[PDB]
Amino acid sequence: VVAAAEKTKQGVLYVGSKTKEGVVHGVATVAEKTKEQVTNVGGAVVTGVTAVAQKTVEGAGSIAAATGFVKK
Amino acid sequence: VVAAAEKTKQGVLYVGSKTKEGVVHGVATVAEKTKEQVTNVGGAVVTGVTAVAQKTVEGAGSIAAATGFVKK
Amino acid sequence: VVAAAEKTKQGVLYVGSKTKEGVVHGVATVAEKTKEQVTNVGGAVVTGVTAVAQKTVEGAGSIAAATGFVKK
Amino acid sequence: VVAAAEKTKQGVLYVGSKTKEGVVHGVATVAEKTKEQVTNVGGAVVTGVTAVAQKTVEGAGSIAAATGFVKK
Amino acid sequence: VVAAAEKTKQGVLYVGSKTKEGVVHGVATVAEKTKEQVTNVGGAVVTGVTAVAQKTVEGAGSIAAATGFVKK
Amino acid sequence: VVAAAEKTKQGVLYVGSKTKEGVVHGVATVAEKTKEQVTNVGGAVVTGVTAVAQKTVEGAGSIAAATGFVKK
Amino acid sequence: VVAAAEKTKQGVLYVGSKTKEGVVHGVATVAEKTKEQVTNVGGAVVTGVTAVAQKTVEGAGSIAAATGFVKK
Amino acid sequence: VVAAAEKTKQGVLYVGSKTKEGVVHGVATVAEKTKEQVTNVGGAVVTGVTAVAQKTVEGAGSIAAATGFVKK
Amino acid sequence: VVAAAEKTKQGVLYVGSKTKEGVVHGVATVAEKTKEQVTNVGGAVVTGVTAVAQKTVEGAGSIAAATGFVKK
Amino acid sequence: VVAAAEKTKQGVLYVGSKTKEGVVHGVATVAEKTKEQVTNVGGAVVTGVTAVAQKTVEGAGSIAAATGFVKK
Amino acid sequence: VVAAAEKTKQGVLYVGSKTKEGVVHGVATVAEKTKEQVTNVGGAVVTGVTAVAQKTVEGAGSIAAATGFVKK
Amino acid sequence: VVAAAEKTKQGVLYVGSKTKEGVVHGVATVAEKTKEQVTNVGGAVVTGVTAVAQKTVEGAGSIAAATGFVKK
Repeated sequence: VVAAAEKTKQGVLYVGSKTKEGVVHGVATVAEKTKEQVTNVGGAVVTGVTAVAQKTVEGAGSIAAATGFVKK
Repeated sequence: VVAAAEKTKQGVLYVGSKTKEGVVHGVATVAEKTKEQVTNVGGAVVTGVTAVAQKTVEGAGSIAAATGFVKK
Repeated sequence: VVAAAEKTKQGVLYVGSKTKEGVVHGVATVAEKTKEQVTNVGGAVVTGVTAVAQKTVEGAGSIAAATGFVKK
Repeated sequence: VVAAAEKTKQGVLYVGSKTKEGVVHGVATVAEKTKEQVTNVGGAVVTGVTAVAQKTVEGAGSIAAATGFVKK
Repeated sequence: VVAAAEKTKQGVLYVGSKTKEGVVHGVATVAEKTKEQVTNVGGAVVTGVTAVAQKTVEGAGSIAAATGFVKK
Repeated sequence: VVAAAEKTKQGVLYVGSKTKEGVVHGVATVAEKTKEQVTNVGGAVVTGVTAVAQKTVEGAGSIAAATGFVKK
Repeated sequence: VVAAAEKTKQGVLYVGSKTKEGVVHGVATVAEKTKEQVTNVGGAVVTGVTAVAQKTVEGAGSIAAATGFVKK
Repeated sequence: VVAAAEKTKQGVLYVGSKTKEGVVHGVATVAEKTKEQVTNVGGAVVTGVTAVAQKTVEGAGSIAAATGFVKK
Repeated sequence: VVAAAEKTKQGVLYVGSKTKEGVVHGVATVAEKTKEQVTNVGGAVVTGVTAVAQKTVEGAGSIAAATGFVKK
Repeated sequence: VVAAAEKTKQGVLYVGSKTKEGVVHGVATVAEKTKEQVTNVGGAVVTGVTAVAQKTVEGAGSIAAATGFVKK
Repeated sequence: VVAAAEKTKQGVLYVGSKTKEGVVHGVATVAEKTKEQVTNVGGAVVTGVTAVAQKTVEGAGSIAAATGFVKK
Repeated sequence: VVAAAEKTKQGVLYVGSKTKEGVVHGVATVAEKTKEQVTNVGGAVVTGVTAVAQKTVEGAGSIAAATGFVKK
């Protein structure tokens, strides 16, 4: 999971949301009468009503992420 | 999972949303009377009503992600 | 999970949200009559109503994250 | 989980939220009649109504985070 | 969990929130009739109504965090 | 959990919140009829109604934090 | 408009209404750029969402009503 | 408008209403740029959300009402 | 407008209302740029959310009402 | 407007109201830029949220009311 | 406006109201830039949140009321 | 306006109100830039939050009221 970025040197953005009665669920794990319930999160979870990302990563960025799960 | 980016050197964007009674579900794991319920997330989960990404990655960016699952 | 960023040298952004009766859930782990319930979070969880990220990572940034789970 | 950033040298941002009756839940672990309930958080959890991040990481930043879980 | 940052040398930001009857919950661990209930937090938990971060990390910053959990 | 920062050398920010009847909960551990209830916090927990961080980390900063939990 | 009633001597009732977003208008007189706008009411106007009349006029009742309008 | 009533001598009632967002208007007289706007009421106007009349007029009752309007 | 009543001699009632966001208007006279605006009320106006009348007029009652309007 | 009543001789009532955000207007006379605005009330105006009348007029009652308006 | 009553000889009542944010207006006369604004009241105006009248007029009662208005 | 009453001879009542943020207005006369503003009251005006009248007029009562207005 190696990540790299490099940069060498030598506009109206509008988002509009009009809502009412808005219900949002992200990662949901609903269960009844179980034995093992594991919720492993290691990435990027974004929840909301107006999830807006504007003009991100102007220069160099690295989001190197690694997750794992071992069961024996 | 090797990732790299390099950059060397030598407009109105409009999103409009009008809603009412909006229900959004992302990753859902619904169950009854189980034994093992595992939800492993290691990537990128975006939930919402207006999920807007504008003019992202202007320069160099790396989203190198790796996930795994071992069951024995 | 190695991450790196490098940068060498030698616009109105509008988000508007109008809501009422807004219910948002992020990571949810609902259960009844279980034995083991583990919620491991090691990434990035963003919850809200207006989750806005504008003009992030102007220079160099690294979000190298690693998660794990061992069960024996 | 090694992370690094380097930088060498030689605009109105508006977010507006109008709400009423807003209920937000982040990480939730609801259960009844269990034996072991563990909630391990080691990343970044942001909850609210207006979760806004503007012009972050102007220079060099590192958010290297590592989490673990051992069960035997 | 090694993190580093380096920097060498040789705009109105508006957030407005209008609310009423706002209930926010961050990390929640609700249970009944259990045996072991552990809530380990070692990252960064931000809760509120207006969670705003503006122009953070102008220079060099490191948020290297590590968490663990051993059960035998 | 090693962290470091280095820096070598040789704008109106407005947040406004108007609320009424606002209830905020941070880390919550509610239980009934248990045996062991442990709440270990070793990171950074911010609770409030207007949690605002403006222009933080102008120079060099390190928030290296480590947490642990051993159960035998 | 003569009215009379006479009376000489010698059971579950259920109404249930389940609604949401209900708009009711009774007598409406909407106009623009007029000269004379008269609304004469002399009878019986009942407005609502659940207008229920149960087991009315057990004995003797008289609702003798008279209205008039003269224009010269 | 003569009215009379006479009486000589010698059960569960349930109304249930469940609503939300209910707007009720009775007698309305809306106008713009007029000269004479008269609203004469002389009868019986009942407005509400649950306008319920149960077991009215057990004995003798008289609601003799008269209205008038003269314009010259 | 003569009214009379005479009487000579010789049960659970349930109303239940569950509401939220309820707006009720009775007699309304809205105008702009007029000359004469008269609102004459001489009958019976009942406004509310739960306008309930139960078991009224057990004996003898008279609601003889008269209204008038002269314009010359 | 003559009224009379005569009487000669020789049960759980439940009203329940559950509300929130309730706005009630009775007789309203709203105007702009007028010359004569007269509001004559001579009957019976009942305003509220729970306008309840239970078991009224057990014996003899008279509500003889008269109103008038002369304009020359 | 003659009224009379005569009477010759020879039960749980429950009202319950649960509210919050309740605004009630009775007789309202709102105007701007007028010449004559007269509000004549001579009947019976009842305003409130819980306007309850229980078991009124057990014997003999007379509410004979007369109003007038002369304009020349 | 003659009124008379005569009477010759030869039960739990519960009202409960639970409120918060309650605003009540009775007779209101609001104006701007007028010449003559007269408010004549000669009947019966009852304002409050819990306006309760229980078991009134056990014997003989007379509420004979007369009002007038002369304008020349």
